[PDB]
Amino acid sequence: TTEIHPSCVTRQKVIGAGEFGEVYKGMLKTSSGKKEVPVAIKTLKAGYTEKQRVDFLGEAGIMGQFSHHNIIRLEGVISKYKPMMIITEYMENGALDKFLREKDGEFSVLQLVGMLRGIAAGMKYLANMNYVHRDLAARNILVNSNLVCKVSDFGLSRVLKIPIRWTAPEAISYRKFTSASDVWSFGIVMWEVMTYGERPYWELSNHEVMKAINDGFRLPTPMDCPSAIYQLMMQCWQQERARRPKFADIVSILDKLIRAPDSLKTLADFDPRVSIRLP
Ligand SMILES: Nc1ncnc2c1ncn2[C@@H]1O[C@H](COP(=O)(O)OP(=O)(O)OP(O)(O)=S)[C@@H](O)[C@H]1O
Repeated sequence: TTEIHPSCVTRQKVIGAGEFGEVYKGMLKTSSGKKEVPVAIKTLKAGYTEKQRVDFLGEAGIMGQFSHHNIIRLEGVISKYKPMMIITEYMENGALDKFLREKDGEFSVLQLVGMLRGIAAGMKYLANMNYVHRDLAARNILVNSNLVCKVSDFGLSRVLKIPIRWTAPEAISYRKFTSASDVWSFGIVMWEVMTYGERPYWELSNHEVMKAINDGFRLPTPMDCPSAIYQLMMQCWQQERARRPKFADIVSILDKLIRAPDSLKTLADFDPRVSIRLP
């Protein structure tokens, strides 16, 4: 990571809150003053514990190892001065789940699939770098003004509480977190994207979600969802982890679909939950 001097960072506005309250949008002066880039700034408030510092700076240490279009860029950190700060590229549309919920129905199928391809490319890179994310969910994807989606929030990532309904069965039960359990999570992210940010499994409790999954039941198809896309998410949810696609398979399949876009016009049947009978 690069150590940034506080004189090079301005905080302009509050853009969201998180674990280490809070997150600002600001500007970062770079290249000895010739360049100026918009940034997000996460701060660690005074009184933090040793664990909190290890987790806070560890996230930046992980992010700083990566250089990929679909992974949030770390500009640098302020650790020599307080409060400590992690400074990342600014993503104008924030978290993907909240963004889609505010854009319900407004994107095309091709656009949604392109977002998933970007996420998959970032995850393929991450897994190939020998990391497991463990917390892959649309809330942890960020979106810029150009609709590019980037993996973020590496607080739980590791080199080789987590929300149950994004987590593969073997990671829930045995704490066996691998790229294959991340593939399960990616399948849930596919469902989140295609539904414009619906809550996986709706009103089911965590125990009810585990009951359904272990009985072989899976999330139903989203409305207006290409058959190939639903088939792919179903494969990500294979009980046996060795049967799930690898991230390289996911990227390749999504690429083939995007480049032959009539392939996305064959839709999976949306199951009529509600019978409305008219003439
Ligand atoms: N680079 C960014 N660009 C724009 N907004 C960001 C950026 N980073 C974080 N945020 C905002 O800050 C929110 C908090 O997410 P993060 O701080 O990345 O995760 P976190 O610190 O683990 O907090 P939680 O508890 O997961 S929301 C994000 O959901 C966005 O609302």
